[PDB]
Amino acid sequence: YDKWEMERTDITMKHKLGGGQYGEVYEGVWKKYSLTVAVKTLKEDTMEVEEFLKEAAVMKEIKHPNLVQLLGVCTREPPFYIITEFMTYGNLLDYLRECNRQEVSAVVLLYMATQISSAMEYLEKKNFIHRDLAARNCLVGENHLVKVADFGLSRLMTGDTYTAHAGAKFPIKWTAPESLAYNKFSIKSDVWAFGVLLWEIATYGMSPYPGIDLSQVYELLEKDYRMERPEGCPEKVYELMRACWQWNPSDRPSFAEIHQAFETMFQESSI
Ligand SMILES: CSc1cccc(Nc2ncc3cc(-c4c(Cl)cccc4Cl)c(=O)n(C)c3n2)c1
Repeated sequence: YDKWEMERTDITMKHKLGGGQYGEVYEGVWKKYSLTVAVKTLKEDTMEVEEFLKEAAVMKEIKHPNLVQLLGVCTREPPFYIITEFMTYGNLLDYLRECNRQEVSAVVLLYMATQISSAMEYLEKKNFIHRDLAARNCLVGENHLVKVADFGLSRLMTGDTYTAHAGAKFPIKWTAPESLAYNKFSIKSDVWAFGVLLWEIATYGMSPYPGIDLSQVYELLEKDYRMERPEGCPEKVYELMRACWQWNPSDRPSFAEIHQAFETMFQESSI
């Protein structure tokens, strides 16, 4: 018995989301509650069923106000379904790039970084690591509400470090040194990515290391190169941005600390 298992009939598929950049995800309707939802689907021919099922499973364990919420699943017979709440404003990257900056202001940017750090602190305590933390994987809802995508989560079964399947490709500009070097990800690797995410938020969606060819990024980081403080970015925040980019992962702060710092900046800023 699985309280989550539901009827594939209850849902009404509509169209694809994010132009496919997230896979087989569509906007749907849950007839019963006339609720608009998000539906991840698995195709006919795939060796994904194993992974697809684990994602769903993981999602039944996580519950945080800033992590996308699972509503139900259809995993008995194909096509498989993972049903989640619907985020009306898409991903945080597009949101920042199109938003009105008089509305989505400094306090708002601060507020969004707090929410994301809040979710990461939850994941950190829960012993999970996120394999793709970036603005493009943060969803936005009304009132600058931000939730981190639950897809791409791995649970640390033993160590505090997760090794990815040898020969896996990850976003260079968001990947911590140790990950690019040895395919090893810890929560500290997420801290690094979070620091990059901060940079995206502070630049209203600019591409990280703009103009710098990928083949050079790792070396530049070795030689101690880091992105400069974005125009308008308060020093306190850049200082935290820089701490997230310590070369040694153990020198990087914990999400508990980062969250704490933001909760404070956010609060004293709203005064
Ligand atoms: C600009 S319009 C636009 C464009 C893209 C996206 C959205 N909204 C949205 N809302 C909710 C989701 C939920 C998921 C999801 C699912 Cl279906 C299963 C497991 C984990 C996650 Cl995070 C998802 O992948 N995506 C892309 C979602 N997207 C709106």
